[PDB]
Amino acid sequence: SGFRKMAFPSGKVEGCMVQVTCGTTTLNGLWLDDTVYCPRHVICTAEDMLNPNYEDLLIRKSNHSFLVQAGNVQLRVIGHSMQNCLLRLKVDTSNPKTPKYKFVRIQPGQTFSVLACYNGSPSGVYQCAMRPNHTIKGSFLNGSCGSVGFNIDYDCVSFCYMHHMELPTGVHAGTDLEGKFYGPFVDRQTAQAAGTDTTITLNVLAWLYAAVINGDRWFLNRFTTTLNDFNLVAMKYNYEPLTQDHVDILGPLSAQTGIAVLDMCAALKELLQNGMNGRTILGSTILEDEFTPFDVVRQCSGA
Amino acid sequence: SGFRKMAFPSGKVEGCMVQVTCGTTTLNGLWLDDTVYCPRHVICTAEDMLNPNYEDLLIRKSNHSFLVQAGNVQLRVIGHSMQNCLLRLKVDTSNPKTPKYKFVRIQPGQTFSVLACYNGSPSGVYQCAMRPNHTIKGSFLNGSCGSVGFNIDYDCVSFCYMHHMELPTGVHAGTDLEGKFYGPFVDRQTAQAAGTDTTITLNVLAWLYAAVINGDRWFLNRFTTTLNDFNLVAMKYNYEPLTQDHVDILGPLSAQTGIAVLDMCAALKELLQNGMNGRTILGSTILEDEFTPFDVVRQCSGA
Ligand SMILES: CCC(C)(C)NC(=O)[C@@H](c1cccn1C)N(C(=O)Cn1nnc2ccccc21)c1ccc(NC(C)=O)cc1
Ligand SMILES: CCC(C)(C)NC(=O)[C@@H](c1cccn1C)N(C(=O)Cn1nnc2ccccc21)c1ccc(NC(C)=O)cc1
Repeated sequence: SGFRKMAFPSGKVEGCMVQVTCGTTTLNGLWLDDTVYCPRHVICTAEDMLNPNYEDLLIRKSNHSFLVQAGNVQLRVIGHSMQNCLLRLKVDTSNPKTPKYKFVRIQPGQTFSVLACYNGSPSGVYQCAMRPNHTIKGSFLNGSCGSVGFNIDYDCVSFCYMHHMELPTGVHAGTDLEGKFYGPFVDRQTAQAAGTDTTITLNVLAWLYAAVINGDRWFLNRFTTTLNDFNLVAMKYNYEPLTQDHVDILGPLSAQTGIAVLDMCAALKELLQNGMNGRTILGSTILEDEFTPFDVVRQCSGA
Repeated sequence: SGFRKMAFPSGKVEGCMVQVTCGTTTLNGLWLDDTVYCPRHVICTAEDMLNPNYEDLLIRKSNHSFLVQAGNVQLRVIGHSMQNCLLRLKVDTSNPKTPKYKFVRIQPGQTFSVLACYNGSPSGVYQCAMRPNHTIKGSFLNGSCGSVGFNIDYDCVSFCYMHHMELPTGVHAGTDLEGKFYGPFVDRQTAQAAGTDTTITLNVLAWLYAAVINGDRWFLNRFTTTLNDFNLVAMKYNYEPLTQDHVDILGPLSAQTGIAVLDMCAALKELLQNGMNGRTILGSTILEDEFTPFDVVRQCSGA
C-alpha cells in the first residue's frame, strides 16, 4: 500500500556523470562509451552568450581547452564536435560503467527522473513531468547544466533530457540527447518566456485510478458524461482535451478497478466544479498531474 | 530556482542490495563488508508468524538454509546470528562496493530516502519522514521487506531504516540497523495499530522559509506572536508544540530571509486559522511537513 512520487534508482546514471570545464566554466557531462555529452554553452564567455556563433566559437577551441574529470580521474579529450545544442567530446577511455541505453525524445505529459548534479557529483534525484509548454518544474541551481533526465526499463536507461537553462519564471528548459531543445527555446540571451501551460488531463485521471486502488473512493458518483461534454468542462478549467487515444490508454486501470473511463471523467468533472468539500485524495487537496497511467501501474504493481 | 521533494542519489545503496531466500520466502538484505542484514521474519513459516520464538526458530536453521544472491552471483552463508529484530548472515565474500557508512537511529520528524526493492533488485527511490507516531507513509508491496532508508553526507551513507511490515491502515513500520523497531511495534501477528499522528510543526515552518527563498511571500503579515500563544493554536489544529530548540534550529533560515522565527509563526497561525483564500505555496494548497530545515538549506544551497 501507499502511493508516492517515486524516481528510478539513479546508480546506473551516477556511473556516467563527469565534470566538464572550459576556462572558468564548469558544468556536468554524460559519459557513455568513449563520448562525453554536455551543453554547448560550456564553450561561451558571458559576452558570447549574447550572440553566440557556436560553429565559429567551437573552431577556435582545442581538445586541450576541455578538462574532463570522472570522479578524481582525468579523461583526456581526443576530439570535439557539435550536435545541435550539445558538444560531443570524444575521450581516450570508454566508460566501463556504461549501462545498456537508448536516447529517446519524450512527449509532453510524460514523466522522468532527474539526477541533479554539480561539479560532476550527483546531489539529488526527483521525478518530473514534461509540461505541455515544454518546460519542467525542476529544482536546479547554477552549476546544474548537463544534469540529465531518464527512465529505466529492465536495466536499460532511456536518457530523455539534458539540462541547459532556467527561464525568468523559474522553470527549466533543455534538450533531448540529440541536442534538440524541447520547446521554442534557444541557448542564448533573449527575452524568451515559457508559454501558458495546461493541466495534464490524462495524468489526473491516472492518479484518480491510483487513489481508488489505494482505497480512496469518495469522489466516485452515479453521474455519466460524454467526451464532448467533459471537454467543455476541461476547457473552462484549463485542462487538456481528453482524446480517444487517452481513453484507450486508461483501459487497463479501468478494467482493474471496474470504473469506466467516462465514469471517472464524471468524477473529475464534479471535482473540478465543486471542490473536495474538506476531503483529501491520497493526502492531496490538489488534483495531481505528474503521474502517468504507466507510473500508476508500475508502482501499484500486480497482486 | 524551484523546490522539489528530493531523494539522495541511490547508487551507493544499490551496490549493497541482495536477495535473501529461506524456503519459499524471498526478501531483501543489505550487504556491507562480509555481513548481510535482513528482517528476522525471513525464517518464519506463515504459522510461525502467529507466535514466533525466534531464538528457537533460528537454532533449527542451518547456514545452508539461506540462499543469498547479489545480482546473479550466489554468496555463501558461513554464519548466522540474530540482533534484535534482524538476522546477521556472515558471508564468504566482503562486498567490494561497501561505501563509507554509519548506522544511525533517527528521530521523529527527520527525513530520509527509501530505496524500494524486490527480489534484491532496486525498483524506486523516494523521500519520507519518520512520523511522530513512528510509522512512515511509504509505498511498499509484498516482497519489499529489507528495503532500507538512508541519508548521505559527503559520500558517507547513514543507514537509518529497514522495512519490516505494513500496518492495517496502510502505513509502514521497521527498525533501525541495530534491529530495534521504531515505535511500539513487533514482528508478529497482533492487532497492533499506528497511534494518532501529529503535524511536524518545525518542518512546516521550514517549508515556509523555502517558499520565501523561492519568491512566495504572500502569507507574511505584520502580526506577532509569543511561543505560548502560538502553541495554543498548534494544539487546536493537531500540530506539535514549538520548542525553544526548534526556534534555534530555524536560526539560519530566519537570518537568510530576514524573517524572525516568531513572525513566521504568526504567518503560520493565520494560515491555520484562515486558509489560503485561493492561493498556493510552492504549488501546494496543503501545509507540507516532510522537509526539515536541513533539507531546505541543502536544496536551496548557497549563492
Ligand atoms: C536564470 C536567469 C536567466 C533567466 C537570466 N537565465 C540565465 O541565466 C541563462 C542564460 C543567460 C544567458 C543565456 N542564457 C540561456 N543561463 C542559465 O539559466 C544557466 N542555468 N541553468 N540552470 C540554472 C539554475 C539557476 C541559475 C542559472 C541556471 C545561463 C547559461 C549559461 C551561462 N553562461 C555563461 C558563460 O555565463 C549563463 C547563464
Ligand atoms: C499488510 C497486512 C497486515 C496488516 C495483515 N500485515 C502483515 O501482513 C504483516 C504481518 C503478518 C503477520 C505478521 N506480520 C508482521 N506482514 C507484512 O506487512 C509484510 N509486508 N511488508 N510490507 C508489505 C506491504 C504490503 C503487504 C505486506 C507487506 C508480514 C510479514 C511477514 C510475513 N511472513 C510470512 C511467512 O507470511 C507475512 C506478513
